[PDB]
Amino acid sequence: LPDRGWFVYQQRNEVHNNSGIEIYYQTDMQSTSENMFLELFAQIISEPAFNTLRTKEQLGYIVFSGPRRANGIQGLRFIIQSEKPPHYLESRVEAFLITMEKSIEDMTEEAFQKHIQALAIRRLDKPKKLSAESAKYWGEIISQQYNFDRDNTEVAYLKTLTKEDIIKFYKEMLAVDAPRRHKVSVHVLAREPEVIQNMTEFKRGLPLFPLVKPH
Amino acid sequence: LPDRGWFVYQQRNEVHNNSGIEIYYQTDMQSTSENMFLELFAQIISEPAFNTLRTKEQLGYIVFSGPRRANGIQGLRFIIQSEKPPHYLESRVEAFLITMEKSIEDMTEEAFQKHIQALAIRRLDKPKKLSAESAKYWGEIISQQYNFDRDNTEVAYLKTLTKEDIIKFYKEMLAVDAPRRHKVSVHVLAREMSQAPALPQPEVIQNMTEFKRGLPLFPLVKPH
Repeated sequence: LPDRGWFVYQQRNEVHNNSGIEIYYQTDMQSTSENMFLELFAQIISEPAFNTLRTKEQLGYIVFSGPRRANGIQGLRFIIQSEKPPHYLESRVEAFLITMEKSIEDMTEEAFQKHIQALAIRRLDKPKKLSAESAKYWGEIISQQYNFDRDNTEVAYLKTLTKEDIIKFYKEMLAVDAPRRHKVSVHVLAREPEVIQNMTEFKRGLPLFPLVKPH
Repeated sequence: LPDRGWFVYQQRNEVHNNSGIEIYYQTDMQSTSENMFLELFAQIISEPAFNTLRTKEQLGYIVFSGPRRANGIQGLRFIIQSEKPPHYLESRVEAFLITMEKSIEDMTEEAFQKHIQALAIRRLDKPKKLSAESAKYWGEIISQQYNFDRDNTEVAYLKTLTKEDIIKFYKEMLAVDAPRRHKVSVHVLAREMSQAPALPQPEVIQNMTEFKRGLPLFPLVKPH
């Protein structure tokens, strides 16, 4: 993406009166920094989104957020179906972003520490079946990476993160004025920036990511 | 490319005792500025290379430079095949580069104006064969460009050009101190194969796929 653009288009439903939308972020390759960045940011925006948006704000039942690991590239995705105007919903997306903006400054030591312990046991948990760990390993094999001890490596990295790091994560990468903005939304309208008319013209002028040196 | 990197590798010719080399520059896409940049820079390096390298240094007979219009991306290439050590040969290539570097500041206004008029009449010509203009047009069609009046457009740009324009084109993109350096050389070995700075170390290219494994790809052109 051209590092700053926010592109979008629309799709009209036939059967359901509910509207869908999904917002996507090209972050970076799976480096050890970016894994921590995205996982910890996703989990720290996971539970207050559940507390506010779905529970407190009662927007709708189909509300999803989270990671996207594909082509050796990390990603961040949000899946919300409700019956709304899509730009109305965007406004409440940006409202949750401002909610996180205040939640930056509202982090105590305890929220930080319990959160990274949460993330830790979230990542570090022994298997209970060969098919589980085999599916994880096969999930490496499809990315051809083989970094078998990425878990302890990234967790050892996890302690090197700070609160102030996530301010450094927010400003250039995450804010609305962001120079590193890789933001794209997709409208899936109900049954009844620039637009994205031609996916050929989409593919007509964009660069391609490098790939990962496999470990 | 990674915007500052220079890689090279070698290939050994079994039969011939001569060595080859080719040096390549990814400038940009074909914007209207870059066409005239590369044409003017190509024109200014023809005659001093003709004067010193083949004639005076007597390197060889194969000494070529020039454009690369490919994948909707313009490019600059240098084709020299002579029987020399290739890094020695690199040293005299860079010597010619420094020679041109001084020859930038040695341009008068008159040389500038007569030189761009020469390039203008070199570029501007009505065709002399129906097949000639058809090959050019077909060369657009295979590139899907269709910019039928790029000639008068480029001439209108050509009249808007300074010396300092090509200085600023030189310093960041073409000079040795360049954050926009897209330089790559290729060695073709032989059968049994006045100031030079410290060049950076390149790396050999054992697997060109694994070479391209971490290199990004260009966009394509919005067609005119």
